Amino acid sequence: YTRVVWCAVGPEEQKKCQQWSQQSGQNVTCATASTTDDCIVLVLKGEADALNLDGGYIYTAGKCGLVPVLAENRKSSKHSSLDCVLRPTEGYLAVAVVKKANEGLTWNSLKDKKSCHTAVDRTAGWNIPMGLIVNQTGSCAFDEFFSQSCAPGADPKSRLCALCAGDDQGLDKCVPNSKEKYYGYTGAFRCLAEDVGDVAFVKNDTVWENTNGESTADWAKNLKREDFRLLCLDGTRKPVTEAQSCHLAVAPNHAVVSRSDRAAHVEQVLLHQQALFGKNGKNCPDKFCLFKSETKNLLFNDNTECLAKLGGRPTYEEYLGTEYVTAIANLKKCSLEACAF
Ligand SMILES: *[C@@H]1O[C@H](CO)[C@@H](O[C@@H]2O[C@H](CO)[C@@H](O[C@@H]3O[C@H](CO)[C@@H](O[C@@H]4O[C@H](CO)[C@@H](O)[C@H](O)[C@@H]4O)[C@H](O)[C@@H]3O)[C@H](O)[C@H]2NC(C)=O)[C@H](O)[C@H]1NC(C)=O
Ligand SMILES: *[C@@H]1O[C@H](CO)[C@@H](O[C@H]2O[C@H](CO)[C@@H](O[C@@H]3O[C@H](CO)[C@@H](O)[C@H](O)[C@@H]3O)[C@H](O)[C@H]2NC(C)=O)[C@H](O)[C@H]1NC(C)=O
Ligand SMILES: *[C@@H]1O[C@H](CO)[C@@H](O[C@@H]2O[C@H](CO)[C@@H](O)[C@H](O)[C@H]2NC(C)=O)[C@H](O)[C@H]1NC(C)=O
Ligand SMILES: O[C@@H]1[C@H](O)[C@H](O)CO[C@H]1O
Ligand SMILES: O[C@@H]1[C@H](O)[C@H](O)CO[C@H]1O
Ligand SMILES: [Fe+3]
Ligand SMILES: [Zn+2]
Ligand SMILES: [Zn+2]
Repeated sequence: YTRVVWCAVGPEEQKKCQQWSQQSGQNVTCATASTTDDCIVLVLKGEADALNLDGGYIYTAGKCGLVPVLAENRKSSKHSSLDCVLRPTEGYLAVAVVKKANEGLTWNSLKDKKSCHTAVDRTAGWNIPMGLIVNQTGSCAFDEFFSQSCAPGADPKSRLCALCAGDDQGLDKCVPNSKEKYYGYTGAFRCLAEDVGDVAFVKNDTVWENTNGESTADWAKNLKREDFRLLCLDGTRKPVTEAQSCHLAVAPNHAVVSRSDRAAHVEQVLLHQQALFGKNGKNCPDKFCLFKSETKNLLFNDNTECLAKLGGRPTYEEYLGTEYVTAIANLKKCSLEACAF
């Protein structure tokens, strides 16, 4: 069984994946697609074995029968004696960030503002905030809530893509992959940091990893945590140090999914690959680091300490949790059960 074919979303993840391939002795090989959904399709077809996914894509993947294999585990202090690989996942905090200088902007004053989403169908950048909004406004017209937005994956012509910038040559505007300047956690935050949008829907970690010198990237260099605030659901504004108490929801960690019949082997190969390229990987610093990508979260989030065993051999609905799964169906009622491909 020993060859695992990873699916890369976009050319940058492709470049990284090939490096990982070369270094793995072709134990890991690559397949590329322009979107996560397409990568879900190559795995369904058996042309790729796996990829790591945000919760919202796990939902889509799971309805098609794909199963969670290993979950991303970030740097947590609590539960410190257990190996990261066997450490329960704690989840991440989906937050709404704004510029402090943008005084008076609260959760209750978001209507008609400019927003930045990681990508349509993602947990923190879309399902959480939009499900909240739809719920709160009683309307399915979330395409009309923000005056303008950058929501990779939405219709390029629509105002949900208006603030997206595309790539270096302005091409691929709004594609849900790293080619789009404002794609993902980093891109949605850069979208806010450059005042292209008024609010960014990312996770707690995003704000920290890109402020106070934590990045070096041109646009982030000069960012200071105090210039940002989190919008709490109670209409309040708190510093980005108050995430445990000012968030939209806690999200299930991004996780690797593969076809049910390939899971066991994808799991085995993966644990052996992070032992080599993970946070303490034998060859990480020197040769290759699976969880680093110049701050671009390619294939995995950069703050991933390791990929952990799941426990309860959970279904995708159990891994996402009932609370989260209800939100996504209730939100998708605006677009009853079956694989979207
Ligand atoms: C948007 O608005 C909709 C409509 O209100 C939201 O949908 C509702 O979401 C909640 C999910 O938290 C859900 O309530 C649960 O109902 C379950 C049973 O019907 C309860 O299950 C029990 O939980 C116990 C432990 O907590 C456990 O002991 C027991 O075995 C069982 O698991 C559960 O506790 C909650 O009460 C509503 O059912 C759901 N409404 C429906 C059916 O549409 C949606 O989440 C809202 N928000 C977002 C973010 O989009
Ligand atoms: C919001 O996201 C932040 C980035 O992921 C994260 O920030 C920091 O918090 C954790 C601890 O809570 C630190 O983790 C480690 O803790 C050890 C043991 O005490 C420290 O010695 C060490 O510094 C280590 O990093 C992170 O360092 C730190 N992140 C950075 C780079 O600033 C928050 O935990 C997170 N959660 C919130 C605030 O809700
Ligand atoms: C690719 O996978 C192969 C097969 O799993 C690896 O080779 C094994 O490495 C183990 C040590 O963990 C040795 O006992 C043997 O040499 C191999 N057989 C086993 C037990 O699988 C190898 O580590 C990987 N190659 C590269 C370049 O990473
Ligand atoms: O099921 C769990 C819970 O939903 C938690 O909030 C995060 O991680 C998921 O795997
Ligand atoms: O890509 C599609 C669309 O975004 C849809 O709205 C939900 O199912 C996904 O697979
Ligand atoms: Fe996510
Ligand atoms: Zn909470
Ligand atoms: Zn179960």
